[PDB]
Amino acid sequence: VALALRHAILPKRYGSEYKLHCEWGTYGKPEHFYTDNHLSQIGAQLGFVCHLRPFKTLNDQLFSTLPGYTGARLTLRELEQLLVRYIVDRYNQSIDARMGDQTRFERWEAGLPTVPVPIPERDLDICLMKQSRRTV
Amino acid sequence: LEKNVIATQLSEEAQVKLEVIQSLLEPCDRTTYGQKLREAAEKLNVSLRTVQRLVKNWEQDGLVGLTQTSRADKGKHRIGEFWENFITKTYKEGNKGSKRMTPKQVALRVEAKARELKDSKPPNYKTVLRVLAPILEKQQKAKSIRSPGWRGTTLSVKTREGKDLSVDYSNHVWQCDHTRVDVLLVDQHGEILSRPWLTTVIDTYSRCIMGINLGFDAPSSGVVALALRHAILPKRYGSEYKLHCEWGTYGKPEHFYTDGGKDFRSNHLSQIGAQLGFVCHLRDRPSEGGVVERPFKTLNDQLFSTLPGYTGSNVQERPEDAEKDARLTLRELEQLLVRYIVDRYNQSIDARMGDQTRFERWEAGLPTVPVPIPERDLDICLMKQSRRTVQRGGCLQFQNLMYRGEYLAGYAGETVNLRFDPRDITTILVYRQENNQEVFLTRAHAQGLETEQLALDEAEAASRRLRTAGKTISNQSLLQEVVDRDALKERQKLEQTVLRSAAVDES
DNA sequence: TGTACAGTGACAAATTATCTGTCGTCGG
DNA sequence: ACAACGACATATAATTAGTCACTGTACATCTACGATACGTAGCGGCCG
DNA sequence: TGTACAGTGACTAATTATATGTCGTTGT
Ligand SMILES: [Mg+2]
Repeated sequence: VALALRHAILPKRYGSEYKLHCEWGTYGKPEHFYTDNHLSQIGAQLGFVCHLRPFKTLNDQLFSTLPGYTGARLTLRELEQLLVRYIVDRYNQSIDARMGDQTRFERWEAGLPTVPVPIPERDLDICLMKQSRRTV
Repeated sequence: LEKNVIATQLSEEAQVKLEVIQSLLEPCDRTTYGQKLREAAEKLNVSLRTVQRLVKNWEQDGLVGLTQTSRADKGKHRIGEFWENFITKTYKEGNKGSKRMTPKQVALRVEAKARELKDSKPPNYKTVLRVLAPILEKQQKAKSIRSPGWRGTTLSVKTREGKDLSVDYSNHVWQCDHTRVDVLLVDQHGEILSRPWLTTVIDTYSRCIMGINLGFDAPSSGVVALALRHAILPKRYGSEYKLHCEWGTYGKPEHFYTDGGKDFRSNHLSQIGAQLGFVCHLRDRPSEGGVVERPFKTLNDQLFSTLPGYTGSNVQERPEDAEKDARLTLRELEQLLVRYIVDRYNQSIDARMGDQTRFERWEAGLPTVPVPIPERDLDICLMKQSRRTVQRGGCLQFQNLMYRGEYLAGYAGETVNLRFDPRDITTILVYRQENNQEVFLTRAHAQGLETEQLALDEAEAASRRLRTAGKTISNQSLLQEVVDRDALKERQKLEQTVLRSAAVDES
């Protein structure tokens, strides 16, 4: 969960290999974060409140169409590339009935009271995985 | 540079402060936020000003601002600088050279100076240990430092010349040095001899063991010449070795890399190297040549520590039964050690790689299959006498022995290059310089000894005895001073007899 | 980039004595 | 009138120096010395 | 019952940077 949060917060900066057309332009600290002491520390470290639906479309629009779909081979990295391409150029470019004019991304942008300032990368190190002992 | 800090093991008090801060993350209104502070002053038993300080420490540091920071004096000593420098330098001077002064002894030097200065509070011994503690840990750390290793197929061997040899393929750089084995051996009667010497020749590219010599004999340019021919030539072992794979390893190095022992930095190895066309190179430190040295720890660990008569890696680890529990002769130890090298060691995984055996990597790593050299052409191993001169009557005199040759009377007064075998000096190959090249001349023979064989150390021991006996110099006279000492024992002769019995089994 | 084998932390799987439910049996 | 920051004073555990009882490990014949090489000097025999 | 010194946990006293009140001052 902390790794998913780190990604969300930081700028994305994806490689040419994903062959994306659109930019994944979000970044930023929320006011609240809802989840399934560690996450509450992270909330207190970063300054937001921890509390304790794309899946239908990922199945229909991506995963049920892929090699090896569990009712051919596919590596984890390839699946990531497929998932990112789907997210950046299709799913976030879609318009819901409740938005009408604006896409999922555009309404996101459109609704901000202000452009947040990116959190320097180091302040998110608390999210990363850790090995506790190594010898130099 | 970047400067980040992260808190860990937060909870023990701090979880109470964390729950207070979680209750205070938003300035909701000037009316309500003050009430939230005055409520948090029930969970922490402290005033509004303590909670306002906690919120400021949190906003300026993040999670470490909840944790109590360590005092500014932590790691400083209250005794004053004079005593802190006196204690540090006293220790250091007292562990200079061979001196090994203990902290207790430093404390005695502290009480001695304090008495001279009329001080009343010379630091206590417990504080001397504390003041010297940091400079002891450093010493222990500086001994313990690990080094990584060559990783993948690329390897550059450093020489004493500061040049690095790029090791590109099998037989590009062989390496050699010697060591004692850690087992006491016995003669064929079951009496103690001595711990053999083991020599190994390794190829750097494959780390396969390309040849050995095992014996009671001393490191010598002779033992190196024998290790070289065993490495170079195609190898044959009988069924009494019970081998289940073949040591199919042979051919000639382009370079040979060694420690600075007098076996290697020698005219004899220079002449072998010039005739075989390989270049002699010097190891810059023991720690550069681990490809030679490390075969030796593996053998202690995989082979020799599991054999009777084992002596340990040093005198403080010597099994007290080693001198009573010896059982193997040199012929048994070779029959075990050769098997170990052919069936186990050359068949194990090359550790840098993880997916090849040492032999598989050698065989696949040849740039081409080399042609086996004729066993006669290994006469390049013969030692050279550079500048002896032919006497009138077609004669050469050499280590007291006098030699006669089939065309040699044609060249009285001339200078000749003599090639000889230290195992058999009865015969001399004579070469001469013509057109600034060596040309072969003749097989000179020790006159009256054509039916007889003398090794150089026998002619030498006979000459020493003959000099001190006051008798005359002649071919027989030297043979007479051999045949008594032969017929009539001394450990070196007893060792030589068991070593000979192994060489007989090689024929 | 010295080096490579044996001993040692870190993690996962199969087995068993031990802790929990549920019911039946006996005593107050 | 409410909230935040500094001046000044006051109480406090962290750090260091010191003391004390229990324990680990050396004292118990032992590495200067052996085995190679080169580099230089010498002894009498042979010749002029 | 080998034998006696240096290093080590366990506890205590002196010193100090630090946490807590209390009030004065300023911004909102
Ligand atoms: Mg050596």
